[PDB]
Amino acid sequence: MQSINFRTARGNLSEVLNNVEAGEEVEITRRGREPAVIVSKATFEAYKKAALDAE
Repeated sequence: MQSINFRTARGNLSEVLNNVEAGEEVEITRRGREPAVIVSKATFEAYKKAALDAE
């Protein structure tokens, strides 16, 4: 699941990364605070990398 509150993220990070590796983009939302996204490093490094232009 790609939406997970703060309490559900830390309370279960073990499973959280397991499914990230697998690899879901998991979103860690907090009460009043901006939303986050935990995605596998391997993958974001590629999102980031494609960011290329114009070479």
